[PDB]
Amino acid sequence: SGAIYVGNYRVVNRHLATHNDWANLVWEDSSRDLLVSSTTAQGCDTIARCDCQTGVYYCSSRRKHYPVSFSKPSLIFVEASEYYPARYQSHLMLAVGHSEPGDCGGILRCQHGVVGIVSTGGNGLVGFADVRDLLWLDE
Ligand SMILES: NC(=O)[C@H]1CCC(=O)N(Cc2ccccc2-c2cccnc2)C1
Ligand SMILES: [Zn+2]
Repeated sequence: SGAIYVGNYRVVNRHLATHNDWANLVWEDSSRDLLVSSTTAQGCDTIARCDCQTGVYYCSSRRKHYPVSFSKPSLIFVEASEYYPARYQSHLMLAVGHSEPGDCGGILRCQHGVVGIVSTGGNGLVGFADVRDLLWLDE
């Protein structure tokens, strides 16, 4: 689990969104595994606006942060799970590292801020849904 809080927005994995996230929906993209809902409290996370390919992510299944190199956001084939059939997920970044389904929502950060959240894994890889292109999150 996990979310990003910036201004009056809450960014979560679309497959983990609650009834309240859907009742206050701002934007959702199944191909990205992202959903953004509105909040009454002001969030103060900082989103990165950069093209970094190195950062640190939180891994709940190890209670640890790990430094990783990751690929730029791209269209990657993701095996079926109970939430989606097998499909291509867009704006996804991969790194070599540990990830389990319950790790989804863990933040990846670079020196400029939040880069994205854990969204895929298995086979010794960890996949992050990018948020750096969502410039409206800051306005
Ligand atoms: N964005 C998505 O389509 C996700 C929906 C929910 C979901 O469980 N996954 C698979 C997954 C996520 C995180 C860590 C590991 C795995 C996983 C484990 C075992 C073998 N393959 C994948 C994909
Ligand atoms: Zn950066």
